[PDB]
Amino acid sequence: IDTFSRTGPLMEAASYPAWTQQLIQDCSESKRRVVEHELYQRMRDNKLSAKVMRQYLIGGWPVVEQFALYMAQNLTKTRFARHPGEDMARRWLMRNIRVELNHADYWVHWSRAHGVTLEDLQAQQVPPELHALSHWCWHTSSADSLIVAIAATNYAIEGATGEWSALVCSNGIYAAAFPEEDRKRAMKWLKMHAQYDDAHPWEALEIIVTLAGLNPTKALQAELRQAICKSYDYMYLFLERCMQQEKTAVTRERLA
Amino acid sequence: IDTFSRTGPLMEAASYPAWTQQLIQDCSESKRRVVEHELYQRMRDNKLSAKVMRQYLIGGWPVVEQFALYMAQNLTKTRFARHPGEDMARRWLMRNIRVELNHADYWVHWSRAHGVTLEDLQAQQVPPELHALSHWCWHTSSADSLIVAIAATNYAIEGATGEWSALVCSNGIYAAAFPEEDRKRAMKWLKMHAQYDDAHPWEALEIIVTLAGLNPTKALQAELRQAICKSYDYMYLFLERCMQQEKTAVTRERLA
Ligand SMILES: CCCCCCCCC[C@@H](O)CC(=O)O
Ligand SMILES: CCCCCCCCC[C@@H](O)CC(=O)O
Ligand SMILES: [O-][O-]
Ligand SMILES: [O-][O-]
Ligand SMILES: [Fe+3]
Ligand SMILES: [Fe+3]
Repeated sequence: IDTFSRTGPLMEAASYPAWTQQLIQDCSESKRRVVEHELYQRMRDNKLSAKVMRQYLIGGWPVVEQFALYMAQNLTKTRFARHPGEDMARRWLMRNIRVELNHADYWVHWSRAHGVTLEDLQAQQVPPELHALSHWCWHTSSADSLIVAIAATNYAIEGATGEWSALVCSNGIYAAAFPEEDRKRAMKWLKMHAQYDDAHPWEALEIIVTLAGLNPTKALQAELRQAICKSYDYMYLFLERCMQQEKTAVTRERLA
Repeated sequence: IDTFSRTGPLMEAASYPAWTQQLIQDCSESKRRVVEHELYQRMRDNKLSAKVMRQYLIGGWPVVEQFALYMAQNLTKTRFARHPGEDMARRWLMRNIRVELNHADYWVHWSRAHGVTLEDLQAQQVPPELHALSHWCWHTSSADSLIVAIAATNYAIEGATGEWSALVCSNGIYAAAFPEEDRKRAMKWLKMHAQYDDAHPWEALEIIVTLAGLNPTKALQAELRQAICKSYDYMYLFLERCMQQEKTAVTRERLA
C-alpha cells in the first residue's frame, strides 16, 4: 500500500524513508549557504549597515505578510478523507494558520526599531532580487500541488528561518545593542522563530512524506527537490544582493 | 472618513448603523423561512423519515466539509493594513479557521448515527436542489469580494445554522431518542452549533460593517442583501426538496 507512518522521533531524519533522507541530502548545500550566510553572521554581530538592514526588512515583508495566505491557498486544495496525508495537511494547516496571527505585527515592530515605517514596508522600494522569493511562493501556492507548495513554504522557508533567526540571536550582540526600553518589542519576531526545538518544519516534512508514501516516483521526488532548492536559492539570491549593497555602503564610509 | 467603530453590545442590531439594521430587516423573511422550517420542527421531534434524514446528512456534507475552505479563500483576498475592516477580517479568519478543525469529523459521527457511512457522504447521491448551496458558496468564495463572500457564509449560513441547530435541540426529543451509549457522539455537531450566545455571526457582521463603513453605496448594500438572501434561499430550496421527499415517504407508509 506504500503507506508511511512514523515510528521514530519527529525531529530526526532517520525517522523517515531513505528517499526523504536523500532529499534532505540533495538540498543540504542549497540550505547551508542560506542558513550560514555572511549576512546573518553580520546581523548577529550588529554589523549591518542602515541601508542593508532597511532593505532586508522591506524586502522580507511580502513573504512575511503573505505566509498565512500561502497556507490558506494550500488548505483550499485539500479534501476530507481523500488521502491520509491530505487529512494530516488539512488539520495542520488549520492549526498553523492561527499560529501566524501576530507574526506580521511583530515584523512591523522589528522594522520600526530600525526606523523602517509601515509606509516604507508598503512602498516596497527594493531591488527585484529581493522580491523573487515572494513571487515564487505565490506561484507555487497558486498553481502547484499541495505537497510541492508545502515543501516550498512550510518546510523550506520556515525550516531555514528557524536556523537563520537562531544564528542572528546566537551571541547576544544584536539584542544587547537595542536600548533596553525598545528591546523586547524589537526582538519579538526573531525570538518567536528562533526556538531550538521547532517541530514546524519537521511536521511539514512528515506531512510531505505521508502524502508521497514509501515509494514516490522519481519525478515527484525531483519536483520536491527542485521546489525546496528554489526556495533556498531565492533566499540566497536575496542575501547575495543585500551583501553587494553592504560592501558598497561600508566601503564608502571606510574611504570617507 | 465614514469609519465604523462599535460602541454597544456585539450581539444587538442597535449597535450597528441604520443601513445594517435595514439589511437585517430586508433579509428577515428569507432567514425566517429557513430557521423556522417545518423540516427542523420535525427533526426536533425525531419525526423525519430515514430517507430524508439520510438525504439531509449527505446533502449538507459538501458545505460542512468545505466551510473552512471558503474562509481560506477569503483570507487569500486580504492584505495587511490596507483597510481596518480588512485587518479585522484577516485576524478573525485566521482564528476561526482553527475553530472548525473537528467539525467535519463531528458531522461524520452524526451521519454514522443514522447509518450514513463515509462512503455515502463521499458518493453524494442526492438531488441537485441539495447541492446548489455548496456551488453558490464556492462561487462567491472564489469570485466575489471578501465582504460579500463573508456575508454569504460566516454571516448568513453560520447565523442561520446557530438557529436551526438550536431549534433541533430545543425540546430534548431528538437527543433522547438516541441510545445512551451513542448519544454524546451523535449529538456533538449539533451541540457545537447550538449555543445561545454565539458571537460568530455577529462578529462576521461587525467585520462586514467595518469593511463597508457608515455610508456604503446603495449598490454595495444591494450586493450584500442579494448574497445573504441567496444563501438563505438555497438553504430553503434544500429544505423544500427534503420535505417533498418526507411527505412521499410518510404517505407511502401511512397508505401501506
Ligand atoms: C531572505 C529571507 C527573507 C524572508 C524571510 C521570511 C520568513 C517567513 C517566516 C514565516 O513564519 C512568516 C512570519 O512569521 O513572518
Ligand atoms: C440546509 C443547510 C445544510 C447545510 C448546513 C451547513 C452548516 C455549516 C456550518 C459550519 O460551521 C461548518 C460546520 O461546522 O459544519
Ligand atoms: O511561522 O512562525
Ligand atoms: O462553525 O462552527
Ligand atoms: Fe511566523
Ligand atoms: Fe462549524
